[PDB]
Amino acid sequence: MFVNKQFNYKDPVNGVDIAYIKIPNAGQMQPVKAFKIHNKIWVIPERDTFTNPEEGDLNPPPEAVSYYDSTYLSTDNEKDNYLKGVTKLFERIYSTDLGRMLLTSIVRGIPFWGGSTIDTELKVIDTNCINVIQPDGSYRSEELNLVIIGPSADIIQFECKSFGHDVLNLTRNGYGSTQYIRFSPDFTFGFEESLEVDTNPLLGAGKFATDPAVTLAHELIHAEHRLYGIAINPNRVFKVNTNAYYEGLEVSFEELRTFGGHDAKFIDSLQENEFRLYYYNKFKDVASTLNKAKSIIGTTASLQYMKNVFKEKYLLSEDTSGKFSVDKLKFDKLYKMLTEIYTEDNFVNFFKVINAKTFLNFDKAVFRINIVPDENYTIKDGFNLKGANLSTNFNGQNTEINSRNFTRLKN
Ligand SMILES: [Zn+2]
Repeated sequence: MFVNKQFNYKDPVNGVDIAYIKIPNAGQMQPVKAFKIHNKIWVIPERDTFTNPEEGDLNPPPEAVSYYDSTYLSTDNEKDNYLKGVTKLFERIYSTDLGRMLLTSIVRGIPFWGGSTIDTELKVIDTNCINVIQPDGSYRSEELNLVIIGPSADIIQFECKSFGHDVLNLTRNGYGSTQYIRFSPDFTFGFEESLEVDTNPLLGAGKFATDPAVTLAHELIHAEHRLYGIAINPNRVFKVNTNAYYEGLEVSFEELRTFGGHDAKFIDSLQENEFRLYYYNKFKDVASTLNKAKSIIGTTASLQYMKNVFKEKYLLSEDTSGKFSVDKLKFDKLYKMLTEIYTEDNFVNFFKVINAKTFLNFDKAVFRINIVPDENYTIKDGFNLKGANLSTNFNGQNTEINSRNFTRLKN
């Protein structure tokens, strides 16, 4: 039971799990009503005009596969439906053995306390917190790992972003940072079934719809990489040979890794090893820092407690002297888990749903949906409901047969 509380958008703020909050480096934004659905995880049912200054408007630009609608997610009823949809997709993910593991890793992935210039001092990094406004008007600083928020101007432009430090590369130095996922459970993408020799022939018809749970899981996978600070520099790309009418189509390693399956292998053995050794060295640096720590600032939590928190996050070894170190095989297990086990491909297999076979199989259309009603979608079966006739040949994802659950919007 990932979310052990029924949340309704209109419930009164209580300063604990329902509250008006303020995001870091947000200039001066007005507070926004947010909900804490699980330890370290909040949801803001608002269009994202806070994380980025240059994107503080929901106005359509000169366009370029995108979708715009400045009125989307503007009403309380919409925010309530949004909140319910996100919550439901989390339960769907959490209900699988793979999803339970990923979310556990995410919750244990507290961004590192590496904000001090004094090496014998442990200190938090402010951008890894939110200010929770209380009933009396005061604000409480609270640390969090994950925030799910609505999309910015481009409604279907989902992504995992974070604030970053002046000098440190939090998502790539092993530290990690609070992750903000722009996402919407109100839309999903359509993809065409690649007719292959050995693929089920009884497949309903034309377009199939992506299970929004796979989409969220995909983003949660990026978030896990970023929380453990082992994300691959977005600069590292593979030049995919698409056409002969193209002397080039870049796809980043971070993406190929996240999608997993056959595409992940485009990251050769030399590069894999390179990344693994690099982060292993980075975890060792975290160990040293913890060892040289004698005091903790922003006091409340004890020093040994915070050290334990990170000993647990990085699966560090501790001897009788109380000194931490990185165990090669524990590191390998953790690293493998975060990069090879948690993948969109493995989720598609656990969920047993149809999905694009590779990024190469680019989606075609954008559909409007509503997974909240059980008559439409359930935690256990997605769109492919049991008693229904939709539980056969993925009829539930067939946007022709299950025409009532999908409303074409673009392309
Ligand atoms: Zn991605």
